[PDB]
Amino acid sequence: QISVRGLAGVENVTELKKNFNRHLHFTLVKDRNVATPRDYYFALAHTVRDHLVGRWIRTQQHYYEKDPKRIYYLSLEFYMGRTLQNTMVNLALENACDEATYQLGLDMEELEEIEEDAGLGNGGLGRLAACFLDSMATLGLAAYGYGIRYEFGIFNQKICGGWQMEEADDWLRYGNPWEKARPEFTLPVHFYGRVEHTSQGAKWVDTQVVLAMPYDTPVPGYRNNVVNTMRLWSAKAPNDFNLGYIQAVLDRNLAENISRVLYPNDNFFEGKELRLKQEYFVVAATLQDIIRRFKSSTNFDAFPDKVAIQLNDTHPSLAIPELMRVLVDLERLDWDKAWEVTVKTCAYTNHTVLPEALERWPVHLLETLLPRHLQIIYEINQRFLNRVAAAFPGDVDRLRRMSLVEEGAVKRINMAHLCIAGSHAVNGVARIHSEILKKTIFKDFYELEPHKFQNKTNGITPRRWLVLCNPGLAEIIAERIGEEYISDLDQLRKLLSYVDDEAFIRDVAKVKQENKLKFAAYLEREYKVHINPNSLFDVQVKRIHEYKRQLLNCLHVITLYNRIKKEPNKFVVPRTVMIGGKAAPGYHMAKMIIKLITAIGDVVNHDPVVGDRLRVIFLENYRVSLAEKVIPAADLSEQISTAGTEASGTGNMKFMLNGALTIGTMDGANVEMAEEAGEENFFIFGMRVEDVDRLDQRGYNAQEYYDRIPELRQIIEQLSSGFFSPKQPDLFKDIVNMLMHHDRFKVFADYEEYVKCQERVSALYKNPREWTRMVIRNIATSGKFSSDRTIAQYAREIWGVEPSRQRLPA
Amino acid sequence: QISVRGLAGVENVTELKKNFNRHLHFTLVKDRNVATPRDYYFALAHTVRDHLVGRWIRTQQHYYEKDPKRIYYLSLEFYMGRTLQNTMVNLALENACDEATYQLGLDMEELEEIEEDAGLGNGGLGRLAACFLDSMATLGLAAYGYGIRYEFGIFNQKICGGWQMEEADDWLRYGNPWEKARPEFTLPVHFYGRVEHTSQGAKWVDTQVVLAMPYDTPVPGYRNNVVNTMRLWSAKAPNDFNLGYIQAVLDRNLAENISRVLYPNDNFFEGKELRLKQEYFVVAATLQDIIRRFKSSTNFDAFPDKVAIQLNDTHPSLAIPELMRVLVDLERLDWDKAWEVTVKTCAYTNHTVLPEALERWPVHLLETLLPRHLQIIYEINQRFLNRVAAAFPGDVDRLRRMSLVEEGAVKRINMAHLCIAGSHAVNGVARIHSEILKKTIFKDFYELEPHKFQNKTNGITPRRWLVLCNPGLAEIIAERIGEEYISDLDQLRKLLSYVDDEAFIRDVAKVKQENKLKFAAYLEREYKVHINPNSLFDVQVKRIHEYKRQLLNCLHVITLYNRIKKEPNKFVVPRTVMIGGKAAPGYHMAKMIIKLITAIGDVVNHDPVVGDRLRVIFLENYRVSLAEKVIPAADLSEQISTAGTEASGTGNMKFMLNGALTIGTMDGANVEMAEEAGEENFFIFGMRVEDVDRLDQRGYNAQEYYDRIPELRQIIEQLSSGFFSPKQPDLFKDIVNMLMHHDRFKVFADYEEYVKCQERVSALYKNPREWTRMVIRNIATSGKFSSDRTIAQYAREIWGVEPSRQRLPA
Ligand SMILES: O=C(N[C@@H]1O[C@H](CO)[C@@H](O)[C@H](O)[C@H]1O)c1cccc(-c2ccc(F)cc2)c1
Ligand SMILES: O=C(N[C@@H]1O[C@H](CO)[C@@H](O)[C@H](O)[C@H]1O)c1cccc(-c2ccc(F)cc2)c1
Ligand SMILES: *Cc1c(COP(=O)(O)O)cnc(C)c1O
Ligand SMILES: *Cc1c(COP(=O)(O)O)cnc(C)c1O
Repeated sequence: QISVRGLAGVENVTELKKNFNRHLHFTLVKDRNVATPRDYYFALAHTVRDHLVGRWIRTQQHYYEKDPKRIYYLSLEFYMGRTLQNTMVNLALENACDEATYQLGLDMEELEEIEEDAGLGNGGLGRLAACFLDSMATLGLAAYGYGIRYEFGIFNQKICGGWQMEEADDWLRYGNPWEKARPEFTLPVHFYGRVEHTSQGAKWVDTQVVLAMPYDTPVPGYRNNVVNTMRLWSAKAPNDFNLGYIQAVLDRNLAENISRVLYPNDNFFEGKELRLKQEYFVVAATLQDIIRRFKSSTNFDAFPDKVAIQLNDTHPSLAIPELMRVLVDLERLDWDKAWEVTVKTCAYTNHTVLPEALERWPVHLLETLLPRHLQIIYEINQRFLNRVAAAFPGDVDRLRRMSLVEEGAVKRINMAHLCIAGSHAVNGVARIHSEILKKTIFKDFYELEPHKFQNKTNGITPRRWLVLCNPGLAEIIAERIGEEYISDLDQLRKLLSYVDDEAFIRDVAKVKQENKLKFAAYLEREYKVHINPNSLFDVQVKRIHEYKRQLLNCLHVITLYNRIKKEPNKFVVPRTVMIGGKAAPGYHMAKMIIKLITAIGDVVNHDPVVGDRLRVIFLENYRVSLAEKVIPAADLSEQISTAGTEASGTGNMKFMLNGALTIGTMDGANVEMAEEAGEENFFIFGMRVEDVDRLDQRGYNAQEYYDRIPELRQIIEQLSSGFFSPKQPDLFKDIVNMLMHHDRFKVFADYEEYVKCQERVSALYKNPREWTRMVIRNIATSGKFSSDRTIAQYAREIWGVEPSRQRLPA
Repeated sequence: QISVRGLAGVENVTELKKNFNRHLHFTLVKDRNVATPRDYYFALAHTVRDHLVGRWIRTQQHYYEKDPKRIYYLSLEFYMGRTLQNTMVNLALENACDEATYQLGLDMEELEEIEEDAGLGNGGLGRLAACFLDSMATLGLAAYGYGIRYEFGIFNQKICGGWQMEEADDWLRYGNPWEKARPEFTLPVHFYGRVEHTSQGAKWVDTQVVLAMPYDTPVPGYRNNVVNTMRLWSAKAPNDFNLGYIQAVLDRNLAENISRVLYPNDNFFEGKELRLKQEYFVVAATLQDIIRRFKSSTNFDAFPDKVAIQLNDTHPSLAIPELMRVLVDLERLDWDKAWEVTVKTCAYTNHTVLPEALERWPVHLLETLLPRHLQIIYEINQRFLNRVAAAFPGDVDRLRRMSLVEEGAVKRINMAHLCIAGSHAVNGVARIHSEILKKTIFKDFYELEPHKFQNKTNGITPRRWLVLCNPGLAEIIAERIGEEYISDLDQLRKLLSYVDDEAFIRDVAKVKQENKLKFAAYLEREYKVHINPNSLFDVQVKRIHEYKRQLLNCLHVITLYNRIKKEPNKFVVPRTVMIGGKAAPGYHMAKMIIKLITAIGDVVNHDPVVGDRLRVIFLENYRVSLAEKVIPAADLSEQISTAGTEASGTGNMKFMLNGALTIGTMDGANVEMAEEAGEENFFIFGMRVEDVDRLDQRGYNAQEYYDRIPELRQIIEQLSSGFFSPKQPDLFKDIVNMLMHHDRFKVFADYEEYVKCQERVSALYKNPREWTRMVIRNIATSGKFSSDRTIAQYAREIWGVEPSRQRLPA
């Protein structure tokens, strides 16, 4: 059909059809009379998987023969979404598979929709791992993603009476055709026991064994025939586990609970034993697997020339004391040589500055569960504080602040401090975030070892986030500047010479209108609700947090509503406000915000005076595959975090790539995005970081804004009096009370400038041609935000490996 | 190589090799450099499975079009063992697959040995289900086996210090290539709740839902292209199950524990809630599946013309009140019409008379878990006792004895009484067993409805139990009388005209010597122990029970030992005594017997005066695939149950088919076997049933035998004094004390006649030619004990369907 989706050769289409029927018969054991669309999806999935395996075996073989340095990306999260369409894109099979299914009388797009998301993540951090894996395969790096195969990923969100309900994401019920169990590479992981000191050093004994069984999933590179491996561990009891008889067999569940469920508490820390078990489990199994590969090439001096270990936040920080444990206790290296090897191998990526996200594990927990790692941690702390004392003699305060061990009622280990100590490189995820790390929470560590601290501004894969989710945009761009940009996104800059081309302006605007018609239709079919596709699509999709200020969006929405009701016969630019995202199940305030959003919808969407001029939709079950649909259909991207709180953001980048303009604060990658597009092509508003600090020093009094802004007083009176909750008049008193007395994130401080900036958005939207020219200037400067740029920078400045764009042979 | 293993055509061998390499590459994602024997087994298993699926789809389609009456075999047990070699036999692929693997440089026999047993059974009852499934496919019946897919089957037995240790049978760790998950045929099962009475009758409400997900396994018929289905249910929680958040997801295990583990308590009843949940789960899911198939042909008058339900003991007795519940509560039939349908549909097979095996469920359990079935059971009891009262007016004792409800501290439901009431046919499993049912435990039920009670003497499939486990014997028989006997075992009678043929006598004896060399070698390789293959192979393999009298065997062994030590320089026929079987984990006495057997071994096997003249081996982990090895290698089959205790036996039949002679009591099928061979070709000894009753009436005083048999006094003094346990001198006082004071099974009563009969066995073994002629007379009369004869009798006399031997088209 369209050029970027590849050739549909007579021979390819004939083979895909033949192999589809072979899998339907042999693999699914069905004939065409009894087959459901689900059987058809599986037959296609097995057919496309067969094109991966030759390249998978060949790539793994090539790494064995060239023996290149290997990158291990350790994360508790891989937010992969669906695999079928991504696999077709990167193998150039999309047009052939579409033709082949068409000739068998099936619609491929209906089959793609049957695949469950691999929801093995919460949000930004897990999705960055997924984009990175795609980018690492596309740039020919010998990279392994290592995680946990959770039986249940992020919960499915249902709204019930406007309230979030959680149900279990049973993504494996029907099977995962993409994974290959490797029960033969099963490894023991130890917990509890105690430490004996011998003549022969320390020995970890009387431990509980849990088995780690790996599952390999292919990670195809973009059209280069490279297929890397994501290896996810699953917990299995040993066969003598407990071994009256019945209860012993049933009690095997206890050990396998380790790989059972993803913790859904995004950007918040709970010190539960089960989470620490998940952290040690992925680290123990992964490091044995790494060390076994390294020995199949005595001497660990070359370990760091052969191994890079990247730590996705502190979640796998135990990699540091575990590498020390293996190298000292099992391999009998002296401490200093083992430490040299550990530091040169490990690198740490920080993903937040919110203090309630930092991992501080109680000592009593580590003492019970990992008694030897607690010993190794104390030893690291002691030698580290001897370096600080020597660097800054007499500074006893710096010693206390920099300690890996915090004093208090409960002593805790600061896992961030452990990572900085044990890593040759610490990076933030946007330039402003990396600067704050050096100015504030890691100032003391920066002053000791300035050489460690780097920036690696985040990115997104233009494979999933443009070719896959927005083919119409990919094609009109490819008509003008070719296909090379898909693996070299800087080439999009060539589109600036088309900013005054009436044909390109028309095509950009037509793709956007098509994506909006298609998404408007998807809201009717699957969720029975009617939206004007001529309206401006105002979308805020991300996890529900106070720092992301969905409430500031709510305040603007109630303002537009109040202005219409005051002057009903005045023209306004019609809008559909879409807000979506999951709340952490115990995060009460996040749950109230979801309920406020649906409550605003119930008032606004059924006011006849309002008409089709304003709609508020809460988008249910926001996940990767819903992002692929709503982001191509957006006109306005809402990136309105309090300055200094969004480490980077990545949704922001997705929307810039897909032809939305951005209303946002000078926070995270928003700064670099405005810098790349020019500030005149960006709806910047509100406090800068420096303004937030000025407010903190004198004190944030929200009552001042209530007193001075009559429009804002009215909204708080509506919330209080039960305008939006007539049955429970006091349903939102927690929100009012938080906004007036306990707002960490200064929603009122940014209200005036936000509403003013939102007026300028509506103004530009009235002039379609200038709106589309501003969009062209955004798409055309979004090149820097490709995860290929990001990974090439990890590769060169942290890992010491040279990316490659060379095809492997087929 | 040998004729019965089929053709190895140039084309077949070429295709098997090509498809083996396709599965190794595409399915297992390995190349020949990294493949383990386990990968090679899986590639072969997938290659053979591909030959099944055409026939599976075709057979299922044929049943849809012909719409024949359907047989549902309901069992909690299917002791299937390995599938690979059985599949090759019934598809005639064994020689081709052996050639195809040979040409790829692999030994098929080493690959067969990597397959785990499907150990979804304890013993005789579960194995009879497996033989039946093979026989039902071979005789062209439209039959479905329905059970539970247990995650852990019968425990793996390890001996440790001569004691049984149990470990978990994790048979699924590496995957099951034979099964096809059918998540789309998932069905709800209800538990707990309570009963509302409306105008519209009774309603079962506020129930807990557990999902039943079916797994289909093919059951190939012998060379007829018929492939029937064994459907096993697995328990899954619903996705709103429990739905703080984490514990709710972890608490899903509670619901899935239903399909987690096989109860290993053979021939003993424990009234645990979890067992009753397993019983209701298989019945609820199975009956919805049956009723859905029946409606895809309003009127339930034709239900019994379309459905037969066979109950493998009382384990699925709830099928009766469940069919009533569906037909009355959901389909709104009146009670009497629903009961007519239920009785005409259901048939009950009794498998024991030991009172401690009968299921008597406490009423408080059924009241909590299945409140509506308890109501339906009371209603059945009331109407049933009105028939008894009318038949036998005034007989108030008969009313009490025949009640489905037993009085006591705990009221109980007698599930046997429920089955007789609710079934048109009740059968025993051997002629003497069926007679005892009518004379004793069901005398009252026989007198009310004599028409219900039948016999169906048990059988074994000559596919697994001769062609598969003993190819050399199958071939020499086929040289003389052709291949037709494999699906018509009565034809073995033609071998009587070869009883005086020097060539056939030599061939029978040579196969036996070959099987003994091969088995003797298997004891060295896998369990490091040395046995004389010229010795008589005396084997007793079956679950360890007191009624099976392994202790009587022990007493003979200690006697042979004591005779050698008294006259060391006297000739004796050398023997290897092999005893094997599992003890139920809580059955203390069974565990002590295993320990006594190993204790006898430690004394006897290391006495230098004894030499290679006597060996006692305990065969570890007795299971189906070990039976396939040891039964072909046996000379003497030990079937020495107290008369009236072994309902039938089936090991007895296996050994008769494979060229062992039988030392046994007049118990179970032993009677029919001696009747078929002639008593002169059988080592019959001990009390008949009538003798046991004479002893019971006057009282069994074991002290009398101790007083009168000096040889027996000596053994009891050796046991007591610690001759066999020098470290713990009183280790066996429980066994001595049971034998002297509490022996339900009269081990001493049969001792004299057993030792005398064992002398006649040794005498005949000294004359090889006459031993082999007696063996020929056994093999040649073992035809009746084919499960094809058994199933043809269920088919004609219970199910009302005509067996067929016609090929389906390929
Ligand atoms: O998700 C995170 N942080 C986010 O990381 C992305 C990617 O760099 C940034 O774009 C974005 O600005 C930033 O908010 C993030 C950071 C620390 C911890 C956790 C976390 C904690 C407990 C859990 F159970 C699960 C997850 C998540
Ligand atoms: O196995 C049985 N009975 C045996 O059945 C076979 C087949 O008909 C006969 O040959 C043999 O003589 C007879 O002993 C049998 C009979 C009742 C209940 C159970 C049982 C109970 C609880 C469990 F948890 C598991 C199983 C097993
Ligand atoms: C990209 C993405 C995110 C991260 O979005 P932010 O706006 O950076 O928080 C979260 N969830 C999903 C499903 C995503 O695709
Ligand atoms: C046949 C068989 C049995 C039944 O043997 P009995 O001697 O009738 O108790 C038990 N276990 C296995 C493994 C069998 O093959």
